[PDB]
Amino acid sequence: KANELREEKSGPVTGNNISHLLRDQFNLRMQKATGQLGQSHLLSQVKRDIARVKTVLNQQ
RNA sequence: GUCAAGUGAAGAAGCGCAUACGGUGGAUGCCUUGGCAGUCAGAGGCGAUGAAAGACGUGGUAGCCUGCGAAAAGCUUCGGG
Repeated sequence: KANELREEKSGPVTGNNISHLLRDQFNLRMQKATGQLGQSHLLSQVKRDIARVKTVLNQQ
């Protein structure tokens, strides 16, 4: 959520957090191109989660 | 059981008229998400903080409309339920 992320972590700590779920976005674009992705709810979920951490950085 | 003479109903290839059913065709009837003109109020401007108008892109699958713009049918906050 957003109330979790405003707990301070930092500029760097949340800046490390973005490079984590870009991996999880990458792996879900590889499995979809191949035959093995049933959880289609996961694919439209990390798009709405990268957007949160970019919001809490361009503002504070 | 005979000839001669007189007379002339049927028969329709196909058509005409009337009715009875159909086919084609989309009128009439009834109906409206759309318009049309007024009355009374607003508000009369938008743009170098990048406009009016668009191209391309965005959805778990596929074209087009409606929304948005690599943070892309959304993100954070207050308020109403």
